[PDB]
Amino acid sequence: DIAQVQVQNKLQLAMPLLPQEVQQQGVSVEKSSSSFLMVVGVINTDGTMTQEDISDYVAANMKDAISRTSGVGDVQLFGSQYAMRIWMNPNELNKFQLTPVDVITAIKAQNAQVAAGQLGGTPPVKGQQLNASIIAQTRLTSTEEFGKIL
Amino acid sequence: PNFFIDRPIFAWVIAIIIMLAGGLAILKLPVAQYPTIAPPAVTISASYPGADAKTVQDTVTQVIEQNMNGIDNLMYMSSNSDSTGTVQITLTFESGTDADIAQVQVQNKLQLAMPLLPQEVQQQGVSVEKSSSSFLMVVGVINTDGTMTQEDISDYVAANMKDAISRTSGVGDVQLFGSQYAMRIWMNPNELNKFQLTPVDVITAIKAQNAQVAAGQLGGTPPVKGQQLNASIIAQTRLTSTEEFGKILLKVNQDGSRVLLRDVAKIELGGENYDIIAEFNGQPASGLGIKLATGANALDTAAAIRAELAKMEPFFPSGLKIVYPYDTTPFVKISIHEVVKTLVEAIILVFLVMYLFLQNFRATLIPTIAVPVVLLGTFAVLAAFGFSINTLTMFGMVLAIGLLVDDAIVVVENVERVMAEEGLPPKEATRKSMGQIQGALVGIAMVLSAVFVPMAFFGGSTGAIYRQFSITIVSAMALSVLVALILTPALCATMLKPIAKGDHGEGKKGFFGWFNRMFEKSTHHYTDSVGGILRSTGRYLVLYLIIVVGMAYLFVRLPSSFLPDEDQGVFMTMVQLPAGATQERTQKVLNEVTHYYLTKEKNNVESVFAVNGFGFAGRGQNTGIAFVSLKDWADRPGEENKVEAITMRATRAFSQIKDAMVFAFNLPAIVELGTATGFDFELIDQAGLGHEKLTQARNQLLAEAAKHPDMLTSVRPNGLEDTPQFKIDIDQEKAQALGVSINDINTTLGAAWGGSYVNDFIDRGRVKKVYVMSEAKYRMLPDDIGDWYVRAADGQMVPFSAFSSSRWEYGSPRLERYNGLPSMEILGQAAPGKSTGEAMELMEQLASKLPTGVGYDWTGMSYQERLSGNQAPSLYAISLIVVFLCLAALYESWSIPFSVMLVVPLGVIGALLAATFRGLTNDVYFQVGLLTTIGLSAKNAILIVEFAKDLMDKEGKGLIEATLDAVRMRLRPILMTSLAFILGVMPLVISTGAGSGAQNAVGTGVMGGMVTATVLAIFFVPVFFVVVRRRFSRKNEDIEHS
Amino acid sequence: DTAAAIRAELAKMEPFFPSGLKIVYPYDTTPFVKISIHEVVKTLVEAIIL
Amino acid sequence: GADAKTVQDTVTQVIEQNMNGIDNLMYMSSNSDSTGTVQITLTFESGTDADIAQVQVQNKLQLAMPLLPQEVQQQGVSVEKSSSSFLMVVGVINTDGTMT
Amino acid sequence: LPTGVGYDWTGMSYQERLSGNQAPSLYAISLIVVFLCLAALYESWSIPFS
Ligand SMILES: CCCCCCCCCCCCO[C@@H]1O[C@H](CO)[C@@H](O[C@H]2O[C@H](CO)[C@@H](O)[C@H](O)[C@H]2O)[C@H](O)[C@H]1O
Repeated sequence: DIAQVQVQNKLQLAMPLLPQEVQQQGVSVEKSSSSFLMVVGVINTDGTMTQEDISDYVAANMKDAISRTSGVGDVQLFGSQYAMRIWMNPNELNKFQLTPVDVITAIKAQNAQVAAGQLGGTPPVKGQQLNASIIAQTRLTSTEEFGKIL
Repeated sequence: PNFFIDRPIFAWVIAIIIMLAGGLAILKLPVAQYPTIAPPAVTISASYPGADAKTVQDTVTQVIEQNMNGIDNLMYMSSNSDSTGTVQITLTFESGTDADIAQVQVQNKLQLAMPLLPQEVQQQGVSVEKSSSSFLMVVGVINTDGTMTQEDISDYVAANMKDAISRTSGVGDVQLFGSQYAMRIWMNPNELNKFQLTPVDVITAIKAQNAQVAAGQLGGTPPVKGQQLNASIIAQTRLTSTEEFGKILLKVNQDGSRVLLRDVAKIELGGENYDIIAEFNGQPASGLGIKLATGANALDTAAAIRAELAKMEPFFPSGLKIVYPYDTTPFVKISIHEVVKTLVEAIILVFLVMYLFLQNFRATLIPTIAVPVVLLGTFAVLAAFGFSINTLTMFGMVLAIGLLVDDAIVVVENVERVMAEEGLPPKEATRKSMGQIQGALVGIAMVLSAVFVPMAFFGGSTGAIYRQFSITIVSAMALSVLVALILTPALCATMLKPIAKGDHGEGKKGFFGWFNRMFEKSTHHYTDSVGGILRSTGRYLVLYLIIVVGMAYLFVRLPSSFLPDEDQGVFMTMVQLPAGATQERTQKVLNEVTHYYLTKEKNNVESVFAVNGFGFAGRGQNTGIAFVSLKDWADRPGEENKVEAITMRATRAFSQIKDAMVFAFNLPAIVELGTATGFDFELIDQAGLGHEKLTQARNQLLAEAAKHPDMLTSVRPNGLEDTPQFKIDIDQEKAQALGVSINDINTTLGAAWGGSYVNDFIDRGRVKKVYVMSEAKYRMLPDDIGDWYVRAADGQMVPFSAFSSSRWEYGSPRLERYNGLPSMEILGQAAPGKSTGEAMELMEQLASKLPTGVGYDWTGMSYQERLSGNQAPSLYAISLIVVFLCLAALYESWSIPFSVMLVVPLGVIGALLAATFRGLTNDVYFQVGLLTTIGLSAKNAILIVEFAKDLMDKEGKGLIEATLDAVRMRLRPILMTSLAFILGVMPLVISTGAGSGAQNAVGTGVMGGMVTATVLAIFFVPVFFVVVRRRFSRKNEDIEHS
Repeated sequence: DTAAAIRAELAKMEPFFPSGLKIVYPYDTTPFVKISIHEVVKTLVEAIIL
Repeated sequence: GADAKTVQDTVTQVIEQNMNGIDNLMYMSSNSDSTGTVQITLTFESGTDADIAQVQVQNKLQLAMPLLPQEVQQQGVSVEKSSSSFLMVVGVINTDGTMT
Repeated sequence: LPTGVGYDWTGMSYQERLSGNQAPSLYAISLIVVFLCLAALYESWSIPFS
């Protein structure tokens, strides 16, 4: 544990001089083994769901607890969690005279959470009688809302 | 053992050595109210100004809960996502985990999670802390002459006191209650619109004109050959005045007219945040929370703190007084004082019993020396094992007196008895007697710890609580026995006066003890009578079974606690208003409370500390809480002037005649613990569900626990209910159309209604924050949304009503999580005369009946309790098996032990009787009470049966004769012990004043137990030894032999 | 210990799996150590009988 | 580039404020630079656990964090186990075509 | 020096100050250890004083 601490307190002086891509994709520092103590499997017998559906159930319902189980160093995913996958057409893009870059900025823009504030906020004016939250732009939820992105 | 009887000085040296190590451990030992008891919890706290419950949950919370993997000995994880924009994630760890290593591991996993966070959060600071909730003291700061506002005060605390007190020795942690100064910039939407400017431009203005810039150096390295000058370049300097912030330029107009900040908005030194307002007896007040350093002496920390405060008093601003609303300290002062009172008095009573029974002063000086010595030693044994002088270990010792006391008496009496019996010189009488009780003392040491040790190995917070007692008491006992085989035998053999053969002092003297005949006759009455019973034992076996069935019934029909509640000079009452209320509406209630306590409790209440914005159920304008301090107990006489009755009448007062919920209450002595007959159930969203489904589950379960009043009571949700929240749907198209950048809409919306952290300025030498936010009057009512305009791309202003639609909805003000997943916390307690466990199992039954995607779980108080209770029967199996094996050793029978183990119920029936008539509760102190009582009665029967076995085997005397004799020769000391004891415990059983809950809890059970135990043992032990022995061997027989 | 505890967590989650989602155990270093040492205890008691 | 009197009451004293409840601290001394560096030294009771001490210090300091500057925040503040005496100084020179 | 200007020693002379401060306590304890020891082996209370 102290070794882990000593390594990571140099990792932390290295961090700001790293790419933002690496930095937000996440850096991990761990005391692990070298080989697998064990490999847990999940299958679907009745073929009802595809591989990715599954990889998603595993990553979205289990892997966070199994990685919090005391004494477990690293977990490795055979599969992957879900993502919003946006698969660009180079032609259909060139058609409308647009770049990937525009997609990037767009999605950053129409999809976010916003610090909004409060009616009857603190510090209010005398006798105010209502206190309630302002809910502004909210993160997206369906695939469609992503299709409808302007 | 003999060795010392021929060497009094060597023993004197061992005594001096134990006394000095104890003296040393006494001088430099930690004192705290309680030991570390609760599992270690580390909390990550973060704030996101203006955000809503779902914002902070889905932008910060879940990102942290996912990046918290692989941290060692994780027990459980819970979080709060406050719609007041704060998130708190508490990781409670396995008991005995390194507090410091756990915390470090957490803070460096969060530190890698940091970049995946929002920049507002990343710059507001994420914090990591060790979670006790036991501040040694809570010091208040106020102003009398109304001279300064609460924020003014808060700042004074931060800027003039907090640091010296954190230098005050013995003070480990200081925590601030209030809000530091900030640069508050309050925009006028109208004067903003006039000049065709947005908050956005304000933000950029302030970021740009206020900063420090990398400047450089003259004659820099590498200079040019022959260079002549070296000095620093000082550049653009951060602003300092409110004025200089006024002068910052926002736009130059067409006519050369200037737009200064001064123009569009008010600028003032003001609070960093205005949620929480604190009032100390109606006056403006702010304050500090002091935590006791790890290992520090509590009472000295407090003394130093008050000394530091007085050391600052000549330098205070006008009317700035320090007040002390919360101090655990005088209670520990009085508790410690009272336990010492007990120990010295117990010595006095043992001296007085020993005189009014042996009326020979130099005898009565022996146990007078012994105990003082043994205690001093146990303090050194503790210090050796890293413990402290605290409530648990001190009442551990008050209990131990009896095992120490008896042990000395047993010895000296046996010397006295031999000299007056056979006529030996002092010393040779000693070897007869020590030679007699030696194995008995070694046996008692092994059986007494055979019952006192296994209870130490209890796991959890319960287990730790026991470990304090078990260790204190066992060591006290082992040292008493070593002292009884080295020192007291040495002190007998040397200073004890020789008694003429066949003395017994019957009369001989006129003035001091015509008693001895009186006694003598009677101890014959008694032995005559015991023989009498030894004829017809059967009927006596019957009586015994009656005692046992009655005993078990007493045990079942007695209620368990964890600890007893205490008037602590202090209690508090809590305030909860209807959702959405105003800071000022809550405030009204709290002003009313403050006055109630300052009126209809004029005589009891010293101070009322009302806090608006923080209560128990949550943070918000909506909730307030009032910490109430009481006049010292010296001035509060009756039973009505005590917390029970006080909180009774406060709640009785605030229930009928109120529009909101106001309960008044007292805190448990262990300030973070199991509501005894209570529990903490977690309702868990497990499938890809939504908050609605979970809440429906929760109500559904509330209905089904509403269905079991015979099992369940007052089962309640521990969250905040969904409130009406205001939704602003932005149409992206309309706004892109008119030419307004979506950011501009969002962030001016932001800086308007939420506020924004902009920059930092250096105030009076201390770097502080700069907040840009609305003025009040333009952001209160929904319609005010309208005063706000967005400058479009081209150069035009746009109403929010051009691109925003609005409505009301429901949402949650508090979003809870358990172990990474959405949860809902449910509290509860058991039916009246039912068990906690039954209610918990019925809870699992009700919850198993809940809809799919909804599972269930246990946390906290019912974690520690549900896992650490399958242990008691196992540890008591160890205790009986081990004790029987010990006594089996001491004698030489597999069966003779049963005679002495059969004594246990004789003491128990005494306590269970002693309690039920006192209406007390089978708690820890009563349990430690039972073991202590069992400890003496086993001591006594082990001695009787010892002498019995000894007369039978090494003098060939007959069964009925040897038992009779044994019971005869130890009638006297049994009675001596029990007399002294019953007299020493008597005060604890009839006490009020400080802590008397604990005192009565120890005292009662034991006193009653002692009474029945001796006044039953001196008849039942003989029957045991006899009836047991009459299922043995052959011939011998009833014996007359060589 | 780590493994027995992990089996506990999965067991905790099992009722809430999607329809047809079974767990399978393709690889575990654990049962070999358990049965391997168990043979050695078998032997000590056997040898006492011998 | 900041000046000494700045770094002392913006970074230094802001850091010294959190070194309360640090176990076995003998004395604390510090320096505040116009070359923009600041260094605060905690010397402990003899036999206090070095690694454990580092743990506690960096865990009071990381709470002092919300009160420091972002240039400070981006070039890094480090917490380290410090001697004060060089065990040895290895020298390097070049004999022939003397590189610089 | 004027009011408000105090002093301290650190490092070499802190530690030196501690050697100082400790010598007397060291002599009381070490001397008392021998007195209590000789009083032990040579059972007399008197052999120590001599
Ligand atoms: C300090 C603690 C002591 C306080 C004690 C409080 C008083 C209560 C204790 C008394 C109990 C024993 O009481 C005792 O019972 C037996 C009867 O079985 C009597 O014995 C008598 O009755 C039976 C007949 O059935 C005969 O076999 C026997 O010859 C005869 O002596 C004793 O004479 C009597 O004294």
